Amino acid sequence: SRILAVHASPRGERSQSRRLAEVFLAAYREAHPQARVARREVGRVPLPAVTEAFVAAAFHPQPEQRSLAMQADLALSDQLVGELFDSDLLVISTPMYNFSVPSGLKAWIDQIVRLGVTFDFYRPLLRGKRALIVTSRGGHGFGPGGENQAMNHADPWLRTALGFIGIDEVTVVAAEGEDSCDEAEQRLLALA
Amino acid sequence: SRILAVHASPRGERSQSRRLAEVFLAAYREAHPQARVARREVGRVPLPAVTEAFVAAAFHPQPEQRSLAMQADLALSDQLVGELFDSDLLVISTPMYNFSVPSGLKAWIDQIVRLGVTFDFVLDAQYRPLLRGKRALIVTSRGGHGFGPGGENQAMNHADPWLRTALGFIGIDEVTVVAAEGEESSFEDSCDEAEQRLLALARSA
Ligand SMILES: Cc1cc2nc3c(=O)[nH]c(=O)nc-3n(C[C@H](O)[C@H](O)[C@H](O)COP(=O)(O)O)c2cc1C
Ligand SMILES: Cc1cc2nc3c(=O)[nH]c(=O)nc-3n(C[C@H](O)[C@H](O)[C@H](O)COP(=O)(O)O)c2cc1C
Ligand SMILES: COC1=C(OC)C(=O)C(CC=C(C)C)=C(C)C1=O
Repeated sequence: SRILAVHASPRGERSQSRRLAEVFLAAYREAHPQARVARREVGRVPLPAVTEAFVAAAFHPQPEQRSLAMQADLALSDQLVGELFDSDLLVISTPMYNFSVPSGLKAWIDQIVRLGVTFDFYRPLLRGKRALIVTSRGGHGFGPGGENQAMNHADPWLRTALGFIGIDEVTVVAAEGEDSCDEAEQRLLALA
Repeated sequence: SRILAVHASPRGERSQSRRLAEVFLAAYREAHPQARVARREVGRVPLPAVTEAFVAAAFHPQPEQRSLAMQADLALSDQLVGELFDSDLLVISTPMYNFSVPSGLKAWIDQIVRLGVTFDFVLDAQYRPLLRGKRALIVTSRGGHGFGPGGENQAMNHADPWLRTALGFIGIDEVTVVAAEGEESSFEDSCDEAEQRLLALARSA
């Protein structure tokens, strides 16, 4: 199983979402020694936002006739999509930032949801892929049945976006109160 | 009554959310010649993302003791927050990108939600908003249909509903949403309706 790990926290050593994700990846590597891991940093690296140029090229009515300039505008997107195609398991580590994800992760999603590549018209085009979302939160009760579940626009939105392109087998492991981390940690070891 | 307009679409003349928002601002201008209008571009301008240095600065236990480097890391945030404090009405124009907002608008939000400035907390964490007496108008454009209340795809909409939650957290709980749908394809009717709604809001604000 080939893995694509997308880290969304701008923090490095201090990132809990990053740490917990690495705990899973390490535990998984031991259980599957032949596994490959590709890491795509979107937290500590400023992934470019969608531009009007991107929109013109991505939604170009006839893709084959794109100019070299248009292809250049889509070069990063193609690289990012390719990493996704080449993977079997998608691991996303992300904090909750203002009831959603950090802007860098939104930028990544906006690059890999591509007409005619990951979706068409609406139907998904990705198949046989699973996702694991490892998230960290300062507050409490954003999970299923929580007092503040309706305010959660982070992982539940990722489900929607990922589901739209065909990734419908998604698991979310969440730590709150920043004991919950230990539960998350142990949970992740079992999954690996 | 002072207005802050935040445009989130990367498109210019062809941005429908920008166009509709400008219809409101112009109509408002006609009814209030003395009113001040400030524009903050987050769509055609790449707003910096929250970094680790920003987190270290914004959550510093003794904010008075921040080094000049730390203050530099917060200089943009301080400017963005200030524009908001100076405003009575906030106008956000935004597309729906992949069931949420463009990353640039998310970045703007992440800059203006600030500990001890736009929100605070005490330990008993019990959060408190610090903005008062302000209102917001969200003008949005969508390619598909049914993302509004009662719509078939309502549960998929993580854009304007999410903006409501984030804005409410810092104290802006009076929020109006004007949406146009079917841009991908009727749309002329949706736009005309949104226009009439905005012209009415402008005349009465
Ligand atoms: C800019 C910013 C926004 C945040 N917004 C929320 C939030 O909306 N809800 C919440 O529960 N925690 C919020 N937090 C707290 C973080 O989610 C929490 O500290 C988390 O552990 C960070 O994960 P990390 O260690 O991987 O960086 C926020 C933190 C920052 C820096
Ligand atoms: C990257 C991208 C993602 C989009 N995602 C959605 C979507 O999830 N749902 C939808 O109804 N329309 C979606 N659209 C269509 C836009 O919402 C629509 O074209 C809108 O009018 C753009 O706003 P603007 O005219 O202000 O630029 C998307 C468009 C782009 C370019
Ligand atoms: C920095 O910004 C924010 C936090 O920082 C720690 C939070 O914990 C939270 C969590 C709030 C709840 C209701 C527990 C929010 C919402 C937030 O915006």
